[PDB]
This record gives sequence, structure tokens and C-alpha cells, in this order.
Amino acid sequence: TERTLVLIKPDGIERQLIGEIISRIERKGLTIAALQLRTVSAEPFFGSLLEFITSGPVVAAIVEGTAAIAAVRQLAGGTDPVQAAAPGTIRGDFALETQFNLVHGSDSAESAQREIALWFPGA
Amino acid sequence: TERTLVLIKPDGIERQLIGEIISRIERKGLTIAALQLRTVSAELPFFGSLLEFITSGPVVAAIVEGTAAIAAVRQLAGGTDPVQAAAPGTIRGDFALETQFNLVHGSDSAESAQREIALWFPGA
Amino acid sequence: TERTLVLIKPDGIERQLIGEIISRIERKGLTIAALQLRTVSAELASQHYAEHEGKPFFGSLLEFITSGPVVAAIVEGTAAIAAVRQLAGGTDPVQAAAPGTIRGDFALETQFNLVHGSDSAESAQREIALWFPGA
Amino acid sequence: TERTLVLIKPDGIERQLIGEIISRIERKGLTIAALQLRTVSAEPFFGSLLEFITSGPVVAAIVEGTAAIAAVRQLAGGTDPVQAAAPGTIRGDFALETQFNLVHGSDSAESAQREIALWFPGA
Amino acid sequence: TERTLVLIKPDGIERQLIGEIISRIERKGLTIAALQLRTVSAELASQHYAEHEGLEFITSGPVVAAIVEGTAAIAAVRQLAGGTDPVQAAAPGTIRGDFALETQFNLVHGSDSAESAQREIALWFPGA
Amino acid sequence: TERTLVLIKPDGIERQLIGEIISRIERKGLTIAALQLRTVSAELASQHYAEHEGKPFFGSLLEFITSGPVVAAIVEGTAAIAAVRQLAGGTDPVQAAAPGTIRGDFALETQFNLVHGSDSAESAQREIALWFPGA
Repeated sequence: TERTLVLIKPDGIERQLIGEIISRIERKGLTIAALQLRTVSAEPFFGSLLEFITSGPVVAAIVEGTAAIAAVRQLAGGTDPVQAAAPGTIRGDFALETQFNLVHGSDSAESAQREIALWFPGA
Repeated sequence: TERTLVLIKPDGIERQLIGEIISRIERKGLTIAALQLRTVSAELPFFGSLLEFITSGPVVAAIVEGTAAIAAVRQLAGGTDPVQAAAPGTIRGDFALETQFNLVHGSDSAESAQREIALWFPGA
Repeated sequence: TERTLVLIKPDGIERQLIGEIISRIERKGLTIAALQLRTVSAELASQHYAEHEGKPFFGSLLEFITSGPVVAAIVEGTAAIAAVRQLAGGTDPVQAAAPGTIRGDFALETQFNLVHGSDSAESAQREIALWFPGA
Repeated sequence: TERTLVLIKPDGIERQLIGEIISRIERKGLTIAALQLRTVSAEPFFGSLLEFITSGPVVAAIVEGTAAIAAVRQLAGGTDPVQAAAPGTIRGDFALETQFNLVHGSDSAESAQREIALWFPGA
Repeated sequence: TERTLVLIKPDGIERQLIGEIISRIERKGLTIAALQLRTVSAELASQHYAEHEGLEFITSGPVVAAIVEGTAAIAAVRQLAGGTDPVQAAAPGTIRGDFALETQFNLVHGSDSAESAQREIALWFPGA
Repeated sequence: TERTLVLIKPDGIERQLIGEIISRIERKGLTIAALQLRTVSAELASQHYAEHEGKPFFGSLLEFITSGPVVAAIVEGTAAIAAVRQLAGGTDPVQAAAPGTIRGDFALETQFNLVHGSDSAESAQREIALWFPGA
């Protein structure tokens, strides 16, 4: 039904949490339509590879399923891992501060459209 | 103590989540007092019937008991809509995407639990 | 595809390991064709363990299996019989059960080794006919 | 950065949840800076070993990391495990009533400083 | 320190076991140096399975290919995957022993030697 | 019925696997009778590894075990000694440790194999008296 772009941020990779994050997406009922470990370099940031991340390794993925956009953001949790993110979310269970909150998901069908076109051309 | 009836809906059985759902119940501190995989045929106001809270298909019925069992099960299960209502950390919040296929049902009150238990587990 | 009978014995119920045990069966790719928590009557216990009559441990097996409720299930799928035995592990949870099995991960001694699975095709048919005559 | 005191109450030890509770602290990004299984006898109760626990075995730990105090309270959940603790917390996932809610974490920076000096002198 | 090729076979994607398989690789202490979900073509499948000279399952659905790196990565991955037959050979606690039932659908593949690791990596991840 | 000494070596502490290791001991049915995170003194190191003195690698053992904190524990229960060795797995995490063990699932090489458990009843008594004098 819906498609959303999810990024596992560099801190998520450095902490060996790639599979744990994918598992929570998969058990939610969502499917991994695209997946790739990427390296993003240095050099406002709207529509670029650095829009939601700092330069470093990142895992991009197209997540597909019913209500995928809203469900991914549900799984991820609020921005601040302690102040806003609910327990049981990726950020609530695994993160401490906003600067290193592990994951990003599209915030709208509008964003998912361009984001997916940016990271997975022709998808 | 306290008793409530749980149903693992057909979508929960199809997705191989029987043990996962029971595990969450047990780790909460609740005990499985009864348990049975059932089949329910299509019956053509659904109150007090086997199809009250489920559609036609296989289902696992279970009596769960323990302190605050009724509210505890409702907490573990989560709100109706697994994305807009169910909190993360719940069965529905963690494993489901749409209301029609939200995996589980738990009695919402003592009188419901009493009625549903006698239906699915006569004599218990 | 095959069918086998799985028993979660009273110690597995007492330890609230029902979900964990069923989870290991499901993730293995096997399906639960029948499932029931029940108490074992003296008659059924003597039927289930008929092969052990005359052996010194026969009496204690009957006592234990009737000491508390069990969970019986029919597990179905490709090579279900051998797959369940693999998941369960060897008899002695420490000296025989490999790590990663139910007994290897959760049990310490033989008389409290949590689960049982039919040991062969003939036993599977015999035990299913006994525990689930309608299946 | 911060440090807080965690107690695993006797009921948490009885239910064999020491590793589970410690596991949830570590996967949050926090570190166990000190740890000890203690026995506490029975003797208001402010500043004493029995302030947040009844007599019985207890596991005391110093938990360290960014926002450690608030993070541990988040992981633990509200007092009543069913009416207050959120799903995905230790109490929301593992406990049923306030009398046996498994775990305690310092509720403030002053409590952490005070509780740490009591359970781990010289720390 | 070694590199090895890991393939999550089409049955592994279908059963939504990508994260579970990668989790076991990571907790073992190994790192994911490359990762990609992709569809396998006839040409590539013939190169990978060129060892069988005497209509392929690898081209039915997508697969996840990955380079896994770390100390004794090659042997460690084989240990994690388990023997070929998930019931008769794979040890409990392995990917196959815990999640699979028959050789036809044993979920995952890992390079069986240093030589095959280099040939498989050069085939699936040229330029890596 | 038995007690054994369990060490989470500095690499197990560095990798934040304390809870994972304790969980595997607990779910096996074993109990934690003693538990403490501590730093190993020079004296304690030479005492724990005294059986390796004179060997060339004796210096590397002392340096590693004092390179960072450890968690020491007394694990108790039926067959606790053999059960802990079962959970930990063989020495080499890849070539000897079985899948499903602590070393088989989390470690790659011998010098960083995370945990140690007493290998016999004599060793258990000797190691407990050294690490937990009052126990």
C-alpha cells in the first residue's frame, strides 16, 4: 500500500543495531522492498543525502505495507529518545539523546516520494 | 486473583505468533489456566457467540488469571487500531498494522470475562 | 509433511514456559495443528507410558505426569518428528541436550526436562491417536 | 555523564529477571559502572537501605551514561505496573501490582547522589 | 581479519527473517561491510552455481547479499548458519537449526573457504 | 546442589553483555548466589592464574584480566558446574564452542571469549575461596 524511506543513521550502524531495527520493522508486518548500506560524504540540506543525517555510513531501506509511513514513525518513536520517545520504540529502547537517535523515517507521503527517489533511483 | 478470556485471532495464528503472544502474557506474571486451538465455522446480533469478537477461522482460546488480569491483558494487547491507537510495546503496537487484523482480543470487563469464559470453556 | 505429538510436561507449565516452547516450534517453520492444556488421568498416563511398564522408573513417571496440568499439541510440517526432537534436545539437559535446544537452554536434570516429542513415525501415530483421537 | 542508582527488588530476583533488567539498561546505551548482589535485613526509612525496598535480597547498580537518571526512570515505568507503567517498560512488561514492581531507580539528581553514596561508599 | 559473502536466500526474505539473520551476525562480533537487497539474474546465478555442471530457485525472488567482516569471519559465518540439512546436520542454535526444515529452503549461505569467499565477493560485490 | 564461579572477563564488560550472560544462566534454572563488578588487583591476577606461572604467556593473562573491570559471580543449582560450562561453550568460540552457547553466539577468538566457569568441583571450591572469601 504505502511506501516510506527509513535510514539507519551512523550511530545505529556503529552500535551493531542494524538487524534489531530491521526485525522490529519486519515483525510489525512491513516488508523490506529495498535495502542498501551506503556511505555519505561531507558536503540548506533539503533534498540531499545529508538532509536527515551527518556524513557517515547509513543503511537506506524502502519499507512497504499498510500505513507504512505512520507505522514506521510509530516504531521509531519521538525525536528525543528520553523526553519524547515512548518505551517499546527503537529510540525509547536503544537511544539517549536526539543527536544519536539511530533512525529516521519519512514524515509524509510527500517526503517519502522524493526521499525514495533520492536514495533508490527508479524505485 | 482474577480471570479473563483471551482469543488469538486467525491472523495471529496465520502469522505464527501463538507462542509470542503467550510469552508476553506469561512474562507479565499471568498464568494460562486453560488453552485450546479451536475452529469456528461461518455462522450466517453476534452477541455471546463464538464470532462476537472474531471472524470465521482458527482461533486459540485461553483463560488467563492473575492479579488485575483483565486490565493487564488489555494493556498488553493495546488499543484497537494498532498504529493510531496501540502504544509501542503492546502486541498490536509491535506486531500489527490495521484494525481488521489486530491479532488478539481480551475481555474488557469482569462481566464480559465471565460470559466469554463459560462460552469457550464450559464448566471452568 | 509429518505430524508429531508434543507434550509440555508439568514442570514446563509450572515454569510458565508455554509461550517460549511454542515460539521455538513456530519459528522453526512448523505449525500447531492442535493445542490443549489438560490434566492427565491415571488411565491416560498408563497408556502413554505403557512401554515402560516393568521398569524401575515407571511409577515415578505416572506420578509426575499426573501431578499437574500439561499442554499437548500436534505439530505439523516437513520432517516435523525429527525437527521436534532436534528442538527439544537429548534426554539429560546438561550431559546430552545440545546448547540452543529447549532442554539445553532451560533445564538441568532429566526428571524435569520440560518437553517430550514423539521419537518416531510409529510413536507419533500411536501418541496422536491417544492424546487427540479425533485429529 | 550522569549516574543513577538502580535496585532490583527481591521480587525481581525471585522471578529471575536480573539479566533481563540489566540487559534493558545496557541496550539503552547505558553502562553498569558498579554492581553487587546484597542482602538487606529488616529494621521514616529515609536515607536507609530499606527506603525503597523491604528486607530481602537486592541487586544494587550504578548506571552511567547520557541522561542516565531520566533514562532509567523511563525504562522502569510508572509505579503501578498496570495502571501507570507503559507497555515496553520493565514494570509494564513484567509486573502486575505496585507491591511487586521489580525495580527502583533514583528519581532525581539529589536522590542519585545520596543513594549512590549509601549503596556504594566512596563512589 | 577476514571477509566473507553472506546470502539471505529468497525463502529468508519471504519469511521476514532479514533482521534476525543480521542480528545474529552482529552479536557474534562481526560487522556488515556491504549490504544490498537485489534480484538475481540468470547470468549471475550461473556464475555463482558454476560448480554444478551435472530452472533455479535463486531467481524466483529477491535476495540480500552482504559482506561480513571480522576475526575468523568465514568460519564464524558457517558456524552461525549451520550444516546444510537444517534438521539432520544443522546444530541447534544456528540459523538453519532454529528456523529451517529442509535443505531446499535453508534460508542462508556463507562462503565455505577463503578461496570461495574471494570468488563470491568478486562476483556479487565487484569493486568491494 | 552445586556452586561454581563465573567470571565475565573485561571484554564481556566492554561489550556490555552482562545482562545477556546473566539471563542465560537464569533461564537455565540456576540462581545467582553472589555477584560483584570489581577491578582485579595484581595479586588477585597472579593468584587466579597461578597454575600458569613460569609459562611465556603468563604475562599476557595478568595484563588482560587487570585491563578493565570484571563481574564475578557464584552460580548455584543442580549440576551447576557442568551446566555453566555447557552454557559458556568450548574455549575457541568458533572452532570449539557450540552454537547456542555464550561463546558460540557472541565471540570470535579465544583471547576474547567473554566468560569463564569453574571446570571441576575442586576448581569451583578453589576459585570461590579466592574471589569470594566470605561465601
